[PDB]
Amino acid sequence: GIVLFVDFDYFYAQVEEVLNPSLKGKPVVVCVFSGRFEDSGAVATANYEARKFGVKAGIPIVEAKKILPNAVYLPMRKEVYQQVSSRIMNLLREYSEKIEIASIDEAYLDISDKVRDYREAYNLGLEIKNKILEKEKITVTVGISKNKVFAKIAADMAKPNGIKVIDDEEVKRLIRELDIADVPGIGNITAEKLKKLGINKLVDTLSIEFDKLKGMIGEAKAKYLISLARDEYNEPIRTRVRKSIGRIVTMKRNSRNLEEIKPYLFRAIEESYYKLDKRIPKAIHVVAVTEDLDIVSRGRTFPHGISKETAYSESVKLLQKILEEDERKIRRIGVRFSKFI
DNA sequence: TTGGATGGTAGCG
DNA sequence: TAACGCTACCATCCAAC
Ligand SMILES: Cc1cn([C@H]2C[C@H](O)[C@@H](COP(=O)(O)OP(=O)(O)OP(=O)(O)O)O2)c(=O)[nH]c1=O
Ligand SMILES: *Nc1ccc2c(c1)Cc1ccccc1-2
Ligand SMILES: [Ca+2]
Ligand SMILES: [Ca+2]
Ligand SMILES: [Ca+2]
Repeated sequence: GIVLFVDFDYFYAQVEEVLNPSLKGKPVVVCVFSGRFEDSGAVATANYEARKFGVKAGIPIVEAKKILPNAVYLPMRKEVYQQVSSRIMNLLREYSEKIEIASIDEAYLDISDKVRDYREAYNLGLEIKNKILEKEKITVTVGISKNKVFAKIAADMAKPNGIKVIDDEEVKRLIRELDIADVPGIGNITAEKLKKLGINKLVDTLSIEFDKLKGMIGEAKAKYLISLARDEYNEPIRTRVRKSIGRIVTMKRNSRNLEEIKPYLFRAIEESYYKLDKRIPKAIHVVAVTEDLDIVSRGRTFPHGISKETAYSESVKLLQKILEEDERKIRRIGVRFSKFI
């Protein structure tokens, strides 16, 4: 098994640098402005120059400006980045039929049948890198290993503009030495739970009672980690199929007034159905985020597809359920469609 | 006894 | 002050039997 993973470098900010080369080598921050007030919202990403000052994905814009006033702050232009991504993903298709688009800027290629060994794999990764740079002026990082997880870890190690093979011997080192927090799928919550069991490395999972690990992190995560630690993870590269399409918005003022919330809702519905394009959903979920940032959702599943017109009145009822079942005011309202025909 | 629907949690792009 | 889009999983719980 040989897996090649491509991960585009500081993607949104890098596109902005291609579009405006005067930006290169200076801090750039790409921002999701929420509408509420001036500079309200969060950072989507930033180039490496900006990151040296602590500006990264997810922090409040106002906060980024306290540590880095000097940078270029740009609004996130999602459609534009998606156009570049779509073009890159079509280039990568030329290297293997077995490809899994993981996100806007990640793809896994199964090249087990295209190359004989890691040496040939490395050469392919360089060809891929060079072709993307020539055709799109975009640098990417390539990770190569025996399965998807270690391929992704290899890319993390070589970021930005890198290429790294993690061979059989280094897989063994990583099982022994990689902080378990650095394994894909392990965030703060799981990592903290792991520390309480004395688990700091993948290898620590081998010598714990399976039922004890399961009771702390659940069956799926327990099985995942043990499989990796046993050097047995071998999940196939497969075509991802979109399962849900949804849209969420921050309202100008927090509200409990149905007639005030409704236009925001209807807007999210129109935006979702537009993206759905020929796909027909059998389920609808409305989500509200209250003043104190709690999340509430109400949904309904039908035995048949939901027309755009039906989605309107169905979403209203779901919002009314939330408003009857939660007395707090609402700050954000969203809708999502799923269970496609 | 069991299995889709339900709403929530965790991770992450 | 704290975006927003998506997958996977988890507990729980009610109607089929
Ligand atoms: C992590 C993250 C990414 N994104 C978007 C912007 C990123 O450019 C894009 C890809 O995410 P990443 O691959 O996580 O980040 P990146 O490409 O900007 O930086 P890196 O060099 O470290 O790989 O997804 C968000 O909108 N919100 C987020 O919280
Ligand atoms: N980004 C994003 C957009 C819409 C929705 C979420 C995330 C979660 C959720 C839950 C229910 C309805 C809509 C959404
Ligand atoms: Ca990236
Ligand atoms: Ca990525
Ligand atoms: Ca982590």
